[PDB]
Order: sequence, then structure tokens, then C-alpha cells
Amino acid sequence: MSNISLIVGLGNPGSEYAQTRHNAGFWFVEQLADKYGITLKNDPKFHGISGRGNIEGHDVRLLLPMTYMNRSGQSVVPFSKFYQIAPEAILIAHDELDMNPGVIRLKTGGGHGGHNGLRDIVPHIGPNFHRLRIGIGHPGSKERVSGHVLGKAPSNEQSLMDGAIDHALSKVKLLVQGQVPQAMNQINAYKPA
Repeated sequence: MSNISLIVGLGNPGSEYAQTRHNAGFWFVEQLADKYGITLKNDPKFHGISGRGNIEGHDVRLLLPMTYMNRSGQSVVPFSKFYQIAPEAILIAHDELDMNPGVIRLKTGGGHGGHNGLRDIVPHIGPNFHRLRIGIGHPGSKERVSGHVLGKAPSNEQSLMDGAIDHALSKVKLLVQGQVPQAMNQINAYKPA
């Protein structure tokens, strides 16, 4: 079973979106980058910010598309193709409306589930990449989904999400060393302390 060699975080560019729920993927990858001292640099050729370095003995690339969320494929697709990274070696972290704050799951395959970042990626690389679904809660109605994902969470929900992100961070060793079923068991078992 492939080692994960590319980790992508989905979100929108700019300081006005940096703290919004829809950037949960960016939080995870930025925190991962600084945990391992990997420097994320502007990478205009692939419409994103990217880095590469050693994580737990493996050479891993990190990518944050700077395309805006709904056009994320315009970075993820050419980047993974240029470096010849198969979908099976990709993990994509993203906010998940269908899970509460403090809930976090690793998933392999399936469709976009309505996520407008994943919607731009599945068509071009197929579905067989891994996803870190970071729960952000559902506001209660379709009409307010957009204001919820594009909004900043209150303190209490933010702590839950941060706790869940911290836990996944501690399991990245299993992911990069090819231990996906173990990582899946261990990430998916998390419950707030």
C-alpha cells in the first residue's frame, strides 16, 4: 500500500479567509509544515504554495492551492502530474460539513460529497486518493452553509477542531511510512479529551 508522498491542504488565499472554517485543510498542512521545519514557498508555476522535506524518514511534498477553493484542481492536478505522484500516494485535508468540530476521519476513495474543492479534483485524477476530513459542523440549513464555511468558528468549536488536527498530526508518521489502515484506525478513533 503506497506511502503518502504528497499532502494537500484545501482553502482560500488571503488573510480574510485564513481563519475561516473552509481553510481547515490549510491549518492542518501549515501546522505540519512547521512541525517538521518544511518551508512553504510561492510556487506560481502550479498556482499554489508548496514545500518539500523529510517527514519521519520520508521525502514528502506539501501543497496549498492558491487558486481559491473551487478551482483547487488547477493546482493539485498539474502538480501531481509533473512530479508523477499517483492518487494513491496523495492525502488531501479538507473541512467536512457532515462532521462536528472535534471529529476527524481518514477516508480512501469515494466522491466529493458536495465539497466544492474536491469537486474540482476528482474529475481529473480520479477518486483513489486519501482524504483527511476535518469536521467543521453543519449550521442547520442549506441557505446558511456558505456563511458557515466562509466564517470564523467561535472559540469552543475552534479548540475542538484544533484538538482533532493535533491528533491527526501525530499520525502522519504512519501515513508517510505506508501504514494507511493503521493510520485510519488510529485517526478515526479520536474523541475529544
